[PDB]
Amino acid sequence: MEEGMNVLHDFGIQSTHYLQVNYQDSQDWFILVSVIADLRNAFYVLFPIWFHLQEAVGIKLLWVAVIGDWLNLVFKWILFGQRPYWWVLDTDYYSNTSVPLIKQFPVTCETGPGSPSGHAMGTAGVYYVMVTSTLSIFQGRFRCLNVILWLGFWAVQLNVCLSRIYLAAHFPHQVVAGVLSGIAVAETFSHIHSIYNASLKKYFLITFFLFSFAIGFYLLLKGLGVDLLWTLEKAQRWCEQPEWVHIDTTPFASLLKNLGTLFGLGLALNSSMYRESCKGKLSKWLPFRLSSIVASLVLLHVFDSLKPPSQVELVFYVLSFCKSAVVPLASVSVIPYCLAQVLGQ
Repeated sequence: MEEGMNVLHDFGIQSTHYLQVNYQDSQDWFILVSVIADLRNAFYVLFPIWFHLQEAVGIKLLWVAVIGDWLNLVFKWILFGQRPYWWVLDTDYYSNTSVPLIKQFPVTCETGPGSPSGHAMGTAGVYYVMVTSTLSIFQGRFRCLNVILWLGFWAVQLNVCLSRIYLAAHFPHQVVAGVLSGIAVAETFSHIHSIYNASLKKYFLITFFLFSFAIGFYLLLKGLGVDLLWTLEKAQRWCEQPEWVHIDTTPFASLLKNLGTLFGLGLALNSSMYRESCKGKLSKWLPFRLSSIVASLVLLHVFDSLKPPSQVELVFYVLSFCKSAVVPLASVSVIPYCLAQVLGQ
């Protein structure tokens, strides 16, 4: 079945070449789109705003994002996808025909497999959840409101797809599958209502099960002989400048971040500092929510500038877990309690 893969890869290369030639003055816009589409923004900006606006959209958003990350990371090891910047120079399709010209940017050279496309998936899921929740409100000129929101959602998705294709980092089918998978995950979590009134026991057990399954699957794959670092050899000789390749010594960097965010949300929701400020409080009015949002955003942006050391794997893992768990605590329990006490005078 190599012929189908070769045809898809050739179509991806042709699309990348066409975009890189006919659209020369769109580098900055595509770089901005690719850098905004990081999920750090989803966990640092979109969650504090929505949690203090509806108290239920934030939970669904965080759950969808974490599960999308988990699924992306798990399927990355087994899907065995390739990226356009090293396929064009390491193939045999163009053996009797001219090789198409592909240009690499400092954002192009990447070290991981590119099959699940963990940029369009998270954006698709998060923005689908946000749009569906927004249209859930204002239910009772609604037809005019539906189409504008859906056009905006699809415009964002198309821009993300074009940005990933332009930088020669993905093929169209990978990004399309990522978008569809994100939509499917969001719709699946649309039908679960037992994730709201859950104690700390459920959160701890779910986090433990996810961590154990990921570690066991990785060890099982490594034991059987399945290659897992097959891409480090390719993103070392086909990159035009060696300075553009940043080797990774922490393969479990993002799984622990996701588990930390989940456990931090679980701890923050089940606390005395929460049901005394955000719930059952006399001084609950819209300026209080706005002040909490502003303070949370500013303090989280300030706090983001702390980088744990990477010299020791255990220390790095523990500090990453702690720093990822701090955000929900500060955004839910600590800051609103302080504003309730200070502003309650």
